[PDB]
Formats: sequence, structure tokens, C-alpha cells
Amino acid sequence: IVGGYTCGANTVPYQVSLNSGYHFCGGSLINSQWVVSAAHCYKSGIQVRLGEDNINVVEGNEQFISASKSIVHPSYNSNTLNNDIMLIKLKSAASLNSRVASISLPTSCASAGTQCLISGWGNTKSSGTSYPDVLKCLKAPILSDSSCKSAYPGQITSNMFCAGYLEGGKDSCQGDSGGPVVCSGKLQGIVSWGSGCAQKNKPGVYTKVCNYVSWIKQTIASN
Ligand SMILES: N=C(N)c1ccc(Br)cc1
Ligand SMILES: [Ca+2]
Repeated sequence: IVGGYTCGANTVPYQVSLNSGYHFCGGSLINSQWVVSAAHCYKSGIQVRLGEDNINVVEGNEQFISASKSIVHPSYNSNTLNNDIMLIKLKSAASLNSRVASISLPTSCASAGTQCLISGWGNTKSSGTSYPDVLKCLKAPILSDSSCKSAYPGQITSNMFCAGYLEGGKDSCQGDSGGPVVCSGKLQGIVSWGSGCAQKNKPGVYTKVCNYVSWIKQTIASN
């Protein structure tokens, strides 16, 4: 997250860190046994880390649970990043509390101009590299589909939205991949892609979770 703020320990209780010997992606806890992330975050050997603030220190609220199964969307296209969503099942259910909590799926798609919270442990610089150890937050609005399509001609599908600031300076970035975009207490987006980070006229692009609710619910019900 570039141009964000330190969230505060366990203030974003649905945030997870995907760990394969190191943090590599975010995710969102959607019930006691399932995480949603980006399909581009797929790999085998995932450990889900819940309750994290400093990903380098054991602070005492963590739960570390191995993935039993990963399901990448059947129509994910790694060239276009269309359908950039994946489900991870935990080997055992998480213990839910005020610091480890599920985030609700949306019943409605969020409108342009809605303010959302994006979070993650990704790079904090638009130029060069600085990875924070503690969770970073950013408040950003969803942009109109026309401003999103004008920023990324020929690249925005109906399964994507833009959020952020056309002026630059404030965005998600590498390492925030798979993390949540939460609006009005519902998961609306997944950190998916963008051109650089925090560049002028190049906002973040996020998977539009409201289009996937039936797939998520039917997948969870049968797996
Ligand atoms: N929001 C962005 N600019 C961004 C997000 C994820 C990745 Br990976 C790269 C760029
Ligand atoms: Ca920790």
C-alpha cells in the first residue's frame, strides 16, 4: 500500500497473509474454513496466517493453518487477469474472535463513489521497494466504469473495477495482491493488478466480488 496509514494491530480482522516460507499475498477470511484471494496468488504449499499485524514477529493473536485445497476460478485467464479469484479451504476451522473474524460477501455490487478500505503488507513505494512488517490501510473510492476504461483502454472487463485516485500517490501494490477491498462492511474487491503503483491516471484494478457470490457459495457448499 502506497500512501496509506498503519491500520493498527487486528483492526482488519478478516485480513490474512498467505505464507509459503514468506508472505506473498493477502486474502480475506469469509467463514471459519475458507479464504478468498486472487487467482494470480495460486501456488501449492500455502499456510494461511490469520490474526497478523507484524508478519515478522509472533505477537500472540496469530492462527497458522495449512490450506487443504485451493480452487482457482474455472475461467481465470492469467494473460488478461479476468476472473482473478481463488478459494482456499483451511485444514481446520479458525477460532473466530474480535481479532480474527470473517467478512461478509456482498448482496449488491458497490457503486462508483463508494469509499472502501484496502489493506495489505505490500510495497509502500511507487519507485523502489520498501516492505512494511505491519498491516497498511488505504481509504479509496470506487471509480466510475468510464474513468476505469479510459485509464486502461481495452483491458477492463465487467469482472473488474477501479478504485483509488487518478492523481496518483495512493494505491495498492505488489504484495497486496489477493487482499480485500471492503465497502460498507462487505467484501467488494480483491487486489488484482495495475500499471506500476500509485501512478497518475493508473488506479488499482480489483476483481469485482459481487459477480462471484453464487460461485463462491456453491463451491463452499460442495467442498
Ligand atoms: N494497485 C496496483 N497498482 C497494483 C496492484 C497489484 C499489483 Br501485483 C500491482 C499493482
Ligand atoms: Ca505476527
